[PDB]
Amino acid sequence: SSLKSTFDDIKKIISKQLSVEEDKIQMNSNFTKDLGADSLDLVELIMALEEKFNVTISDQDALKINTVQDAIDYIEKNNKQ
Amino acid sequence: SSLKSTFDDIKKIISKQLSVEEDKIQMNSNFTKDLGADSLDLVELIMALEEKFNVTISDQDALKINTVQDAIDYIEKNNKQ
Ligand SMILES: *OP(=O)(O)OCC(C)(C)[C@@H](O)C(=O)NCCC(=O)NCCS
Ligand SMILES: *OP(=O)(O)OCC(C)(C)[C@@H](O)C(=O)NCCC(=O)NCCS
Repeated sequence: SSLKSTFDDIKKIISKQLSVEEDKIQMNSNFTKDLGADSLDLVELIMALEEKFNVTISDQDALKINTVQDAIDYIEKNNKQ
Repeated sequence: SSLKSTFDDIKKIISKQLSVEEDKIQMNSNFTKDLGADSLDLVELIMALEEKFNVTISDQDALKINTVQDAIDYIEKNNKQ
């Protein structure tokens, strides 16, 4: 998919799973440091992304997802084998 | 402690637990993204820091330790109650 639609939905998801304001979400926003996600929020987020984009984010790959950009970069790469 | 001695030892530890070159470690180095630490390397690192500086890094606080600077900033803050 073109990034625009992809970023639109991720933003909508992140704002739904963490209950922060949609417009306070930016490419460089850190999930744990800037958005205040805890252990359980992360699990819920990674799974929300896994269902919307129908991907699988292995625990190895989740270690490298710190920012929204990381989320987008991964989704775009590991959706097409 | 003054940061210099603290940074000296952390560098020595990170280089020991991850087997990367000491000089390739910088303040902004990401543990999982730049240094290639896996799940088990992280556990071993957090515990190595916990024994050298005799602190306790709760799982809540470990979520916010992405870079070497984060490691240093935390150690310096949460060592003096
Ligand atoms: O909050 P907590 O320490 O109980 O749990 C944190 C972890 C990283 C174990 C969970 O959030 C978890 O396993 N989530 C699924 C995979 C990740 O989110 N991994 C991110 C590692 S920073
Ligand atoms: O590599 P893995 O998914 O099996 O485990 C990753 C976690 C984050 C569960 C461990 O590295 C772990 O719990 N380590 C102790 C606390 C942390 O390192 N937390 C960092 C969260 S990114």
